[PDB]
Amino acid sequence: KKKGSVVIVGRINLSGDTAYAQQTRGEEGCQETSQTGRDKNQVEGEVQIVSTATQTFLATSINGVLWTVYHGAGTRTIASPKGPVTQMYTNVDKDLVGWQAPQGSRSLTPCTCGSSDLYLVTRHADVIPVRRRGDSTGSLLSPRPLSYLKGSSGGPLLCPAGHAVGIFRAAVSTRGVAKAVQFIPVESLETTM
Ligand SMILES: CC[C@@H]1C[C@]1(NC(=O)[C@@H]1C[C@@H]2CN1C(=O)[C@H](C(C)(C)C)NC(=O)OCC(C)(C)CCCCc1cccc3c1CN(C3)C(=O)O2)C(=O)NS(=O)(=O)C1CC1
Ligand SMILES: [Zn+2]
Repeated sequence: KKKGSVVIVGRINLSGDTAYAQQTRGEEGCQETSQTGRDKNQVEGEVQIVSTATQTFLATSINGVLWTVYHGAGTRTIASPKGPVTQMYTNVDKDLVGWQAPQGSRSLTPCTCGSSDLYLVTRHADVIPVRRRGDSTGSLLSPRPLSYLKGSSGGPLLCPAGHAVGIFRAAVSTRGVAKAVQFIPVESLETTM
């Protein structure tokens, strides 16, 4: 047996004045696309909603690279119009993986603002205010149950300008309440690159 490819099943629309999620592919289609690695669907935007046979999470475009977490993706190839695409970046120590950004997608610019007022984008297209607390952490202004954040790993942390500050990695949870988030800083990405 072989593991399937990661498959783009949707995206987070941040184009207009309203953030909302869009599904671009259903479950049977996903199942098939994962097996073949052949995905002919048009890709749009910065924030992709992705899937394996077993898990669903997010993937983010930064500097022409579609980024996600190792815990979600493993070493899996990504489904594309011309077949499975091998990872160009793999880092288990950082819970980080990357593939060449798919044609049609748009990439976010790495932040150079040195600013601590951030915004987390969830799988549900919720825009969550986060205050930066260190190189890798940030507190939620309004804490949420873990449930609310689940499946958002691989999504972005944005600055007020819209620059990418980082990739959501793990939640800081106490007795099911998430008071903070842990992320992969964009500098780590730039370094990997
Ligand atoms: C539910 C929303 C969570 C965002 C999310 N991530 C996770 O679920 C990750 C996956 C796993 C656990 N975890 C946690 O968030 C846990 C938690 C809440 C489950 C209890 N937090 C924790 O241990 O904090 C503790 C903390 C000290 C802050 C960790 C810092 C170091 C973190 C770290 C550094 C380097 C490597 C690795 C890690 C952590 N890491 C590998 C790893 O494999 O973590 C997700 O949404 N996942 S998902 O559902 O989309 C999945 C399908 C893809
Ligand atoms: Zn910025």
